[PDB]
Formats: sequence, C-alpha cells, structure tokens
Amino acid sequence: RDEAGITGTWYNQLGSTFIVTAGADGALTGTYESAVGNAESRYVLTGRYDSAPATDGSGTALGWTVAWKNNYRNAHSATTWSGQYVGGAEARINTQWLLTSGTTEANAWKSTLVGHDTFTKV
Amino acid sequence: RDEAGITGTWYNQLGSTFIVTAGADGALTGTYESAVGNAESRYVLTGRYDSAPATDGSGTALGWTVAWKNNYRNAHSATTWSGQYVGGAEARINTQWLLTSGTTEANAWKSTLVGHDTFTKV
Amino acid sequence: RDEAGITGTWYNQLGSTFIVTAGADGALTGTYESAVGNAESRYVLTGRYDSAPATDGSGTALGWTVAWKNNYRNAHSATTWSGQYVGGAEARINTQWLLTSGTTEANAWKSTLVGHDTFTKV
Amino acid sequence: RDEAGITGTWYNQLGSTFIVTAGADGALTGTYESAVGNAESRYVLTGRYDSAPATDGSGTALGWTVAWKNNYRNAHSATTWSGQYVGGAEARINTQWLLTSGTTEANAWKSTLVGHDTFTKV
Ligand SMILES: [Cu+2]
Ligand SMILES: [Cu+2]
Ligand SMILES: [Cu+2]
Ligand SMILES: [Cu+2]
Repeated sequence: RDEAGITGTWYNQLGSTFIVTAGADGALTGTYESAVGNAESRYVLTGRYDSAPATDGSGTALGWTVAWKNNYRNAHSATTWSGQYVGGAEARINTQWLLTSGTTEANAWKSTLVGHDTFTKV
Repeated sequence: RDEAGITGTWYNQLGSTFIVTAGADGALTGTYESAVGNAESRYVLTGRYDSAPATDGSGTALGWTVAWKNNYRNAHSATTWSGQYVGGAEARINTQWLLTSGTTEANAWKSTLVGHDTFTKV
Repeated sequence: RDEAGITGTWYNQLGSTFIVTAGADGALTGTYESAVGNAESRYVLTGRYDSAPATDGSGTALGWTVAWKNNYRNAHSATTWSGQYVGGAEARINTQWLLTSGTTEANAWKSTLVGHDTFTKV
Repeated sequence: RDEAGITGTWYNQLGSTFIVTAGADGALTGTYESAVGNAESRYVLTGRYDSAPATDGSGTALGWTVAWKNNYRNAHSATTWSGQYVGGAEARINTQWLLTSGTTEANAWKSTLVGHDTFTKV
C-alpha cells in the first residue's frame, strides 16, 4: 500500500500540478491544474489505484480523470491518465493519457489526443 | 446536461457491463464488470463528465477509471476510458482506453495496452 | 502468407481508400486517400507485415505510414496505422492509428491524435 | 528539408538503435534493433516524413513501421512509431508507438501496446 506515497502534490514536465488523496480502499480524489491548454485554476479529479500491489518490485497501477469544466471555463473535454506509481528516492508517477473533446459525429475521428506525463514530487 | 442520459446500465462489444450514476456536478460513480481478462464480478469505478456540454450537436466528454482489485481478484492494473456520450435514438458512449499494469522498470515498455470500446444501452 | 489476401483495395468506416501491394518479403507499398481532414487525392504509403504468421487462427500483424504531403497539399503531419489483417469470408484489417503533426515545442503536448480504423474489401 | 538531419543512427531510452536514410521525396528506409522484447539483430523498417516542413519552428512529422520478422525470429507483431524530428544542438525524434501482435479474435482486445520513445544522436 502506497496510500501515503501517493497522497500529496505532484508536478509534471509541463509544469502542471496534481494534488491527490489516496484512500485505504483504492480511491483517488483531488484537484488538477494544467499549465497548458484551455484551462484555468483547479479542476476536480477522481480515480482509482491498486491498494495492494505486487511485492516483487513492480509499480502500483492507477488512473484518474479530469473533465475540463470548473467555475471559470468549460473546454468540453476530459482527460484520463493511466499509469503507475514507482516509489523510492526519486518517486514518480509515469502515465499515458487520452484527452477526448466533445465533437460532432463528422469530427469524431479528430476527437482524441494522446500523450504521456511524468509526475514527480519536486 | 446528460445526467439522465448517462445514468444507467451500458454494454460494450465484448459483453462487458458498465453501471453508472452521473451527478449534477460532473461526478461518475458505479461498477464495471469485464467479460474478458483477469477479472471477476464487479469493480468500483469513478470518473467525470462535462455536465454543461456544447449545444451544437457535439457529444459530451467523459472518462472513468477502474483499478482491477476487488474482493475476488487483484490483476495489478488499471484501465481508463476516455470518450464521449452521444444521445438520441441509438445512444452510445464511444471510448478509447489505456490499461496499465504495474511492472518492474525493465518491463515498463510493455506496461500499457490501448483499445477502443463502444457502449450501448441494449 | 497473406500476400494475396492483403494486396488490393480497402475501404474504412470514414470512406477512405487504401490501395496496397504486399511483397513476398514483408513489404507494403501503395497509396492512401482520406475522406476527411487536410488531405486531397492520393498520398504515398509504405509499411511492413508479418509474411509468415502463426497458423493457430491468429491475425497477421502489419503497419503502415502516410506523410500528408503530396503535390496538392502539405498538412505537416504523418499517420501510422498498426493492426492486424484477419482473412476469411468477411476479411478485415483492424487498426489503431497515431497522427502526429509537426508543432513547436510549446504545443508538443497536443501534437498527436489517436483513433481506430476498420478496413474492409467492400 | 531535414533529409540530412534525419539520415543516420539514432538511439532511444531503452538502448535500441534505429538506422535510417531519408530520401528527397519523403521516404524513410533502414533497420531497427530493439534492446527489449522478442527481438534479435536487425529488422527492416520503412516509413515517411514531411520533406517540406513549416519554417515557423515546428518539428518535422514522420513515422515508420517494423514487422518483427527477420531471419532469426518472428514475434508475429508490428510496431509503428509516429512522431516528430526536432533539429538543433540536441536533435531528437520524439515518438509515440503502437505495437500490435497477431491474435485470435477472442484476444484482439489485448493485441495492442502503446508507448513513447525518444531518440537522440548520442
Ligand atoms: Cu499478486
Ligand atoms: Cu461552450
Ligand atoms: Cu510462430
Ligand atoms: Cu505550410
């Protein structure tokens, strides 16, 4: 259990900030603030993590979602990050993400961005 | 707002079942049961959707996560679906997904599956 | 060997047309014409397929690339499809694709679209 | 035109080696040697790049495929990398990739890995 290891403030390579609490059950709750895109201030996030990971040196699987609507803006989109938490001196969350925008059916083919973010504690 | 449209029971092309409640705020909560993979019975899911979508015929962006741990099994993995809800006579949720397994750092390159699921009400 | 099975004209769900020749060695060569996006007429494609697939009912792995420059337009982008050919009465090529646009380093986070195309012979 | 800039030997974060020639037309040809996975020695690659990129500081879009069959092994799979070449003192090719294995239709849902490689000249 990486409940303690996960909980806190994380920063990615874009300068975005992810603030999360991990629950004993597997819950992830918090806020996300993106340094890029059609976004301002904090957005709610929710997700899940493996609260009983393998003890063989494997990372801890997790994922979370942000819908990009808050009281300032609505970018009609949602991002999900899927990845793993790796503990130890340089702890990291290594993710890949899918950002889907709401589109008309004609534009559905261009609805979804894919990328990768790495989060660190500093 | 597709709070009503989203809430309920959905089925994908694999025969999996997604049961979800959409909150007025943008919350998604429920359970997922996969017809395939290292999975049995129901797993908690959480996510977010755009509760005030565009009124121009665009779909409604949403995403959710499942960590594949429940009281029966732990597959040390999490899937996130990112996609859009499209309302109307044949309502659908069209998604793409990332399934990340916890791995050692040597195997991180093969940690993540990608696919696409389409959910319908029947 | 699906050299014969692959070679020919294929159509996806968007109305795009893929014309390909499979070589005995594993080469794929041909042209692609997209029904959507910043594209007109035919673009060169090249790729590779597994010329000696498993005989256990598995599909045949393959992939190809298109850079979206031809004598009519240059959309400063490339798509790669990665997937599998499935032979038999309803033959199909089931793919997932990554479309990367050239961007400045500030916009690199939004450089890459992901989607899925299914190609059929009719 | 980055024909000169692209052509040569590149190394990624896994220790794999990509040797490529860029043609004036947009062709990419060469060999790939993976440091990981079910692979040994060199495999043919082919692909395409944007031979007339934007002059606004944007990267150069490109992609290539490897089918993982050579005279030593056949891993019944193909990878496509899609990304961009960024020139200058630290030149890089930043990619995302899809690795599809041939599978039975029952296992198609787990056919495709996704990841990201960064290639440098040293
Ligand atoms: Cu275990
Ligand atoms: Cu709006
Ligand atoms: Cu074999
Ligand atoms: Cu231009």
